[PDB]
Amino acid sequence: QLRYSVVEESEPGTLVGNVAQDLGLKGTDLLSRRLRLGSEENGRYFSLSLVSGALAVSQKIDRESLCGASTSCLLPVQVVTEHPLELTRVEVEILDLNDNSPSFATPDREMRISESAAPGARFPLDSAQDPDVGTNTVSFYTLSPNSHFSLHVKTLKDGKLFPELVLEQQLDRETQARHQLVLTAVDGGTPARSGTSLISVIVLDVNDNAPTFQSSVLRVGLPENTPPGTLLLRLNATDPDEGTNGQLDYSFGDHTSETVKNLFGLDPSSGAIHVLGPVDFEESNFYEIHARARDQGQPAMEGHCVIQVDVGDAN
Ligand SMILES: *[C@@H]1O[C@H](CO[C@@H]2O[C@@H](C)[C@@H](O)[C@@H](O)[C@@H]2O)[C@@H](O)[C@H](O)[C@H]1NC(C)=O
Ligand SMILES: *[C@H]1O[C@H](CO)[C@@H](O)[C@H](O)[C@@H]1O
Ligand SMILES: *[C@H]1O[C@H](CO)[C@@H](O)[C@H](O)[C@@H]1O
Ligand SMILES: [Ca+2]
Ligand SMILES: [Ca+2]
Ligand SMILES: [Ca+2]
Ligand SMILES: [Ca+2]
Ligand SMILES: [Ca+2]
Ligand SMILES: [Ca+2]
Repeated sequence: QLRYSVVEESEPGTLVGNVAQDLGLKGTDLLSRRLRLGSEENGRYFSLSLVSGALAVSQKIDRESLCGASTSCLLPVQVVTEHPLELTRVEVEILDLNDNSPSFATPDREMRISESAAPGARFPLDSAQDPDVGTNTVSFYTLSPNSHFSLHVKTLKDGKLFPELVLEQQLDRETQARHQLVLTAVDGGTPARSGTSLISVIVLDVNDNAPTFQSSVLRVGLPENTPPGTLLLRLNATDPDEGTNGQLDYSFGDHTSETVKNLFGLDPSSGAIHVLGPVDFEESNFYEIHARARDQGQPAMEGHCVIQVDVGDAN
């Protein structure tokens, strides 16, 4: 019947539509025919003047309150005019305004990702919300430039955007334990409104590193008269991993001969190797020990060292 429109959040007293003019009532006709609104509920947001005959906004209207996420917001009101008693249907469309900014559940987020995460891995992200309708809702996401992660936004059945991180490079806790990203949600308004979420990616430690000796090959020389308990040398292996993954225990190689095992002995903790038995040039001029540092992780890693022992002559 009658169709008018008014912009959301417009200040009260804002003209909506000249009902009297569109109905043919002039001056006295407004009082004589008693120009009214349907009920008390009708005049909650609107007001119809007996003087001007103009329908205007009574209370500040929020489209997010009335229609929520509906595409079209139609507010029906009845205009009653007597002599003859006739009712008129008036449909006032509340035009959406871009007054809402994209919002996140939390301003800062922490994400814990395993160091062994293979590239191509996808991690979902908390989407942003924007109660506006049409293009005035969330339009796109942007991820701050970084070296390991990428942004992938997928369109859903609801028409809602679903953002997710994509791993581009192998993470390494031993270089940087933390990454910081800025996820920005932007709507499609002019000017565009936006909201941010700060993501802190914590790289969880994985036993991906094996112990390493200070020297891959070591060569020492000891006199033939060296008594038992004499300090040959102390091993120095290091592990960059965290916790039990970074602690190690020294031991001989699996293929180590019993002669060496009886001659030398190593402390699995300090890595100090001491000579237990007697040494002579007659027996053997050269001994080659295979040192091994085993990781206290899971799975266990291990590093290998080679010690070269040269024995002096008798008499
Ligand atoms: C024990 O070794 C530490 C690490 O040295 C470094 O790591 C080893 C595995 C090799 O890659 C080597 O080239 C590096 O320099 C030393 O920082 C530390 O001083 C050493 N402790 C000693 C000598 O008492
Ligand atoms: C989100 O984006 C809008 C438009 O790009 C900016 O105006 C705002 O400051 C925030 O960075
Ligand atoms: C994105 O930027 C906003 C300011 O616009 C911060 O409040 C937020 O914590 C995030 O860093
Ligand atoms: Ca609003
Ligand atoms: Ca709105
Ligand atoms: Ca908006
Ligand atoms: Ca690593
Ligand atoms: Ca590691
Ligand atoms: Ca390790």
